[PDB]
Amino acid sequence: LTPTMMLYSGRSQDGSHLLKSGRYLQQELPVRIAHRIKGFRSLPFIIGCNPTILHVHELYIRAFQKLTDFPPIKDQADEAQYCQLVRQLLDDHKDVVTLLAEGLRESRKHIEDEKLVRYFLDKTLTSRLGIRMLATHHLALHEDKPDFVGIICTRLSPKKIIEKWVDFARRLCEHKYGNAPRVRINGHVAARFPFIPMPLDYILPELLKNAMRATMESHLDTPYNVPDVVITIANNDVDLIIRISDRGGGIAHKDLDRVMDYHFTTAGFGFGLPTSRAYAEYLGGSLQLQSLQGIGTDVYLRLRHID
Amino acid sequence: LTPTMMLYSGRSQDGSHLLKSGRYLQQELPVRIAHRIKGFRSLPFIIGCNPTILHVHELYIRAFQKLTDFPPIKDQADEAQYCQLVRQLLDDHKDVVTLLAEGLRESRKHIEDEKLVRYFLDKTLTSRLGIRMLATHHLALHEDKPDFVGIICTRLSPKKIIEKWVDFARRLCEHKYGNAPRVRINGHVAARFPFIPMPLDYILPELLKNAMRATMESHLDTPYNVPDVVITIANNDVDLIIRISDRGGGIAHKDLDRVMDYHFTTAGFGFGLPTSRAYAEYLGGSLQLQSLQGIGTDVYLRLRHID
Ligand SMILES: Nc1ncnc2c1ncn2[C@@H]1O[C@H](COP(=O)(O)OP(=O)(O)NP(=O)(O)O)[C@@H](O)[C@H]1O
Ligand SMILES: Nc1ncnc2c1ncn2[C@@H]1O[C@H](COP(=O)(O)OP(=O)(O)NP(=O)(O)O)[C@@H](O)[C@H]1O
Ligand SMILES: O=C(O)[C@@H](Cl)Cc1ccccc1
Ligand SMILES: O=C(O)[C@@H](Cl)Cc1ccccc1
Ligand SMILES: [K+]
Ligand SMILES: [K+]
Ligand SMILES: [Mg+2]
Ligand SMILES: [Mg+2]
Repeated sequence: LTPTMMLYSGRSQDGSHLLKSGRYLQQELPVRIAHRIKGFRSLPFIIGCNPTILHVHELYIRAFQKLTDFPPIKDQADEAQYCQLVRQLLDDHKDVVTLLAEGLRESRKHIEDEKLVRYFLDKTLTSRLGIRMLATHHLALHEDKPDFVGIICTRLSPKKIIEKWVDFARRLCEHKYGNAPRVRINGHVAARFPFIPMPLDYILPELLKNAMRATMESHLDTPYNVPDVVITIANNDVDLIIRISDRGGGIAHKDLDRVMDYHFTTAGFGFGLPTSRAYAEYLGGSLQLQSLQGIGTDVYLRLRHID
Repeated sequence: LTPTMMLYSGRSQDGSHLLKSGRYLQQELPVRIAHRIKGFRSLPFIIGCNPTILHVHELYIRAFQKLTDFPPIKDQADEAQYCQLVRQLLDDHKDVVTLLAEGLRESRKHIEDEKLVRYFLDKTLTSRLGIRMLATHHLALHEDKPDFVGIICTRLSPKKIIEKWVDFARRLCEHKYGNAPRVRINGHVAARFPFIPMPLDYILPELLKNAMRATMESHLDTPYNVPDVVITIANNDVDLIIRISDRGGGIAHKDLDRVMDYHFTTAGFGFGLPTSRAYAEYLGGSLQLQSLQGIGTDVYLRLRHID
């Protein structure tokens, strides 16, 4: 399970579990989308009038209409068509973070309660993650993948998923700078346990891109020889901790109280850190920074295990 | 300068700076000791009645009496005798932390506001540190040491002072376990800057003893081969950061919210962490912990530079 939301682990050769899951989504999705729409309705007028914000507001209204127009699921044929709707919505909404980032960029500067936008984005993006997790889990229940129950991996290796995003981040970095730091991984490198990959897929590349950028920009004279990024995995009975340590110079004292703000960037829209922290906390984890100004930064991602 | 307190850097071949410093102490010390006595008077009755607490309470009353009985300093002869008094008090009060630790151990368990004892100890021990710093600075103004203005070092090497306490902590550890982790020091190893050693002399051995203990107790099967403790020095224009990282297994989740409490220990009286944090914060710095349960702990000491 996740916040106020359960990921069904059920199984059935008759397929009765798919119907129960689908009926659950049918009950749950319209209510959560309605909460998002209320979020839009309460946005400060001048922000809500932004055409890009209006577009996203309308997307959610359409989603609500489609979800509520769909008849109650009674058989596999109904459930099958519901999945088509769910797939369409997942796709129609895939650029929502980007659209909100852009819609909010300028319009936020008007109102003076800066807490409002942070609150709306935390609430909106985490609810969205939860919705996409539930929806994707349902679809995945149809899949035949070993080591997976829906989107839940029954034996996830933290080292493997980290290496996947390391390779991705390294490619982006090389394309921009001509090279990328090597990454070393230490600690509980052989750990395997049940876990939902999706949050890691969102968070890890954000933290890795940050570490690599900082490392390259502080070693412009020696791009062919930069300090490794060092990742430590700690696996205990309560949580999984992933520490990502770089020698990229640290986060400056003058920037320290701003790096967690949406739209703050020293370079994207400056979303990597605030979104990653909102997601971690939404799931009962946390994201903490330790800056060693002049040396580097340690970032600690903590995510709870599955009970 | 330090909190509401200035360490005089003055100089004079006539020695007029010693008189000005001494008169400053004469003004300042009785007032601060009076505040400590008020602290004792406000302690919960049942704690204040403890014979060891009463003994310390009386020590401070005697100090106040001696300080206020001393006539106004007018010449070098007066100043010279005042230093004798200051030396006597520094010596008479050298075991105060220990006496308070013991006096408070049981008696604190009676009252239910646990915040009270923490507050009294933070306030009492930091004020005491400040007093001992001011007093020792004054005495040291008579000394002829190169690279020192009183207790202020004009070119302190963080690496050197760390190595001094490493050797000390390693000896204690070897005596208890038969071996000690090696310590590596990296980062700004060649840094030198004006700094007051005294807080580092209090804090560093406390953090090093913790790291070494944890390392030895988690490697009982291989005491002859344990993970190094790794210390990173970061020196910037705002602060000095010293990170002490061990592979001693971490601080358990169940203990995490208690390790900063006076008297909490899994083994002294459990004072190393709460005192070290109070001292750091008293000076405008901080002490932060990052636990990787199952792996180790990172401890970050931050102390502000001298303006
Ligand atoms: N490991 C790091 N070292 C140094 N600076 C960092 C580090 N991580 C983040 N920062 C700084 O923190 C700022 C904000 O980070 P972030 O929220 O991820 O947005 P961004 O990287 O600038 N753009 P985005 O692609 O949206 O994530 C960065 O722009 C940097 O100035
Ligand atoms: N680096 C560490 N790794 C694991 N546990 C630690 C570490 N540092 C502190 N602790 C734990 O934190 C507790 C409290 O620390 P502390 O305040 O320094 O008191 P103490 O070491 O037990 N006794 P004292 O000699 O008075 O300092 C310890 O007893 C340990 O259980
Ligand atoms: O904004 C999104 O990505 C989500 Cl909330 C769109 C969606 C709604 C309902 C079901 C699946 C996806
Ligand atoms: O408790 C202490 O160590 C200090 Cl406050 C005693 C003292 C008082 C005054 C001057 C010097 C030392
Ligand atoms: K940001
Ligand atoms: K303690
Ligand atoms: Mg980023
Ligand atoms: Mg200790």
